[PDB]
Amino acid sequence: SMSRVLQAEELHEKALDPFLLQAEFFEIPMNFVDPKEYDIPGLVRKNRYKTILPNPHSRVCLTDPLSSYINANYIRGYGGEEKVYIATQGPIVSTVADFWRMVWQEHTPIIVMITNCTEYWPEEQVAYDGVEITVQKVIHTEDYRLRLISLKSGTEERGLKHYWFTSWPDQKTPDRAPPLLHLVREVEEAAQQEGPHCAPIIVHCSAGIGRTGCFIATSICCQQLRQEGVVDILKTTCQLRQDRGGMIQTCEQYQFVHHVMSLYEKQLSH
Ligand SMILES: *CC(=O)c1ccc(OCC(=O)O)cc1
Ligand SMILES: *CC(=O)c1ccc(OCC(=O)O)cc1
Repeated sequence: SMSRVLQAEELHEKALDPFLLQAEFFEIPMNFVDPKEYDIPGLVRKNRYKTILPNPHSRVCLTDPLSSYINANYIRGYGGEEKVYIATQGPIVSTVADFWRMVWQEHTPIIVMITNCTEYWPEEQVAYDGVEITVQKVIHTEDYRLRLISLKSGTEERGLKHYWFTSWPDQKTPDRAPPLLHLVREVEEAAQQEGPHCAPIIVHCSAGIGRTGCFIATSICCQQLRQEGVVDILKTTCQLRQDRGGMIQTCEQYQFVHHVMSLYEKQLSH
């Protein structure tokens, strides 16, 4: 268990010191899973990447070893709260139906898709394994497109909000931080609007670890900064790695979370 509690001054300077950031980052274990933990035949058709697999203790199981598998993990939130997010790979043609089965099974109210990563949402309507997916409205904003979706399976109807973030930067410099911070804030407000014990929020792009981990880590540290007046990005990254191997994949991503939190701290202090 690693930790470096940052007050405001050290946060601003830490985000701008790439040598210390890479020294710190590359001491965090990736906690990847041994591929021989999943010896099911035909399971490789359900993974985008051979070596990015779900840690077994936190794996989401659907309800046949193959039929119940999805490359997805429950992720703890701020203060260790269980099941605040699900981190998952972007669906492939072979798993689009499993993905929607997961959304239904978990009562997921919000999906966050992080692009600058797949194609699984319908033009108007589509159905998968008993659940009907209807896009009622599309809201275009500067930083994301929000789709208000209805899920129908039998007599039950549910709402769902799908956030498609389009401003993921190639160069992770501080000028590119505001859109991500805005997405984080809009999603956490939507989640509060669901009321007590919000069901898990699904986050993905391609492998479900890099951009995904940046988004979740920022979300966690925003609550930390508001409640405690500090941020601990190292401890947060360590908690995320225990839940799913590889969360926050690159040092550039690690620095980007520091840039976002440095921005948010300035905003809060005015
Ligand atoms: C700090 C960190 O990234 C970390 C600490 C401990 C750990 O092992 C937990 C396990 O599931 O065995 C993984 C990652
Ligand atoms: C965290 C890390 O390893 C890193 C961050 C930024 C950086 O500069 C980019 C460049 O190409 O100069 C190098 C390494």
